[PDB]
Amino acid sequence: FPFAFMTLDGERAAARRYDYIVVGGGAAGCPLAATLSTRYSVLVLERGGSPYGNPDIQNADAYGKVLLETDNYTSPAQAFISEDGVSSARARVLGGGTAINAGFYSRASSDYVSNAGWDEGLVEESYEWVEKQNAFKPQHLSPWSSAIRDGLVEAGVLPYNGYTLDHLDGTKISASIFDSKGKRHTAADLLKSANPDNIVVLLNATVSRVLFNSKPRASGVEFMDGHGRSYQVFLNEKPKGPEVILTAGALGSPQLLLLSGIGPSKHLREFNIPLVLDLPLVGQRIQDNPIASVTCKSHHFYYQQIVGITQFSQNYIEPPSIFVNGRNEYNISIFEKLAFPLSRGELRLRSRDPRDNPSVRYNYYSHPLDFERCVQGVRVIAQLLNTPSLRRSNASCFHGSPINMSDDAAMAQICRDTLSTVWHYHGGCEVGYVVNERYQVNGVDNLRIVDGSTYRDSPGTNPQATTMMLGRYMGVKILQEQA
Ligand SMILES: Cc1cc2nc3c(=O)[nH]c(=O)nc-3n(C[C@H](O)[C@H](O)[C@H](O)COP(=O)(O)OP(=O)(O)OC[C@H]3O[C@@H](n4cnc5c(N)ncnc54)[C@H](O)[C@@H]3O)c2cc1C
Ligand SMILES: *[C@@H]1O[C@H](CO)[C@@H](O)[C@H](O)[C@H]1NC(C)=O
Ligand SMILES: *[C@@H]1O[C@H](CO)[C@@H](O)[C@H](O)[C@H]1NC(C)=O
Ligand SMILES: *[C@@H]1O[C@H](CO)[C@@H](O)[C@H](O)[C@H]1NC(C)=O
Ligand SMILES: *[C@@H]1O[C@H](CO)[C@@H](O)[C@H](O)[C@H]1NC(C)=O
Ligand code: NA
Ligand code: NA
Ligand code: NA
Repeated sequence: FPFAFMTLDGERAAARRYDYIVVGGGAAGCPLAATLSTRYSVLVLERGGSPYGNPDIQNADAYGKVLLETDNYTSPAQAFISEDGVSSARARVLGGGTAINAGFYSRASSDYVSNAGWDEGLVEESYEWVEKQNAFKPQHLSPWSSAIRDGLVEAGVLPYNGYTLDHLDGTKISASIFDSKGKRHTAADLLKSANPDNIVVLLNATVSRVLFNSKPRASGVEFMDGHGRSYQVFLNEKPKGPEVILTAGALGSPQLLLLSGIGPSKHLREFNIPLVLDLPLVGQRIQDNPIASVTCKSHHFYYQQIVGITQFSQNYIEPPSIFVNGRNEYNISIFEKLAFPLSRGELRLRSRDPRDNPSVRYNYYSHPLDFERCVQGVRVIAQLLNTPSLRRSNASCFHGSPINMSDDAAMAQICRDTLSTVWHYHGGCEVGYVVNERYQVNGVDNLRIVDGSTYRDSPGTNPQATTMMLGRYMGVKILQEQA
């Protein structure tokens, strides 16, 4: 453990009270807790272990290995499958998704920031604060990246924007949380500027419910340690005073609300959970962004550098590598991601065990506009593969496999046959539905939710930049509302 305030001692952690209890030490949770700790006492409860000293996390070229080695309760990735049949995974380790993701770093658009109603200046400062710790501008493009960039330009995904963090229509190079030595910088590194006298980071602590005082007012949380012991830990008894803040992710935060008795009464009744607040929209309107792709096998890992943002920001073209087998075997893909799907579904409990997955149903391509936009995206992949740049590329493994540029039926077939997540699932505690613009749960005091469960739309081409940013931003806003 590189930070002295990281601990496994749940008894000792729960014997103290805290100004803030942050549930989930992930992409939003780490910078949030670090920021709060500069002035106030903070406990972070993280269900998983430490990312440090784990080669499968530190090494960029191990990206995807963890996804093949999941277990029920302990592994740093936890597999799940949506009710639609689409396999996926979520992090279970300090650092959250940043410990297991493809590392790609790209900011939300100015339109997104405007729609979210965030303060522009603070958003910019908050991104900068994360970037100076965890974001890296590539020194050199791989041969694969060079070909994809050249090809996207030749395919008319314009303008060419060079390297930029910003979300602009056209083709660009962007940053990564992988450094020039191929080492991953997870959100847990954002704990570096925490005040070590004020923060406690308890690992292997699965939070099972928010507790309320005898509007309901949150008073603390209960968590289960790895040894089957559950402990309660409490808040330190127009500024709001102490608060519980959920940063347990798109799946974790709605699940925890439900387990806490905050949700649709009928569903809570089914699981014999005492009602605290009937909040029907908890776990509603959730969404995942589907990809369609072509894939080939390679012995080379090329980390993500390039993204094509198609006209109207409608589809995102990216060319990932992922570990498939132990030089190692990798799958290289070109995907199109549907940027702004209409299709939505719902999250529900499957059990009262706080370690289990909730059920999630995404209704992929239930709205036909989404399926047509998939075909629109695949049309671009087909043009990309036809470019002189892709055809000449010695790095590409696609020389075998053409897509007929003028056969929409065949592209619709690719949409169906390759339907997958790219792990951008979000919603379930949505701003304007479950929380307000200050991330406060509607109808409850001293309870906030600041993570991907709050998003209507996935920010940027890939969301981790905005999620880390938001944790830092809300940290600052909370500090600020104290004068
Ligand atoms: C395989 C994969 C690849 C990805 N690739 C990229 C990419 O290249 N670029 C990009 O921008 N985004 C990428 N993402 C997405 C990005 O990583 C996530 O959207 C982001 O991490 C979400 O942040 P969060 O804080 O909402 O949740 P998380 O980062 O998942 O953090 C939630 C944390 O809460 C913990 N937790 C959950 N429930 C509880 C509980 N009850 N008690 C205690 N702790 C709990 C979890 O263990 C976790 O650490 C990827 C995701 C995955 C899974
Ligand atoms: C995980 O689930 C499987 C079947 O559901 C079972 O074999 C296994 O013992 C479970 N528990 C643990 C702690 O691994
Ligand atoms: C949590 O602790 C239990 C008991 O020590 C252990 O078996 C388990 O692997 C731990 N889980 C994590 C995430 O480290
Ligand atoms: C790798 O790609 C092949 C071909 O599409 C696919 O069948 C396989 O599931 C992929 N493997 C992994 C682990 O992603
Ligand atoms: C995959 O696994 C082993 C090591 O785990 C690797 O050495 C070998 O190339 C692979 N075997 C096949 C053909 O799947
Ligand atoms: Na354009
Ligand atoms: Na759409
Ligand atoms: Na955006």
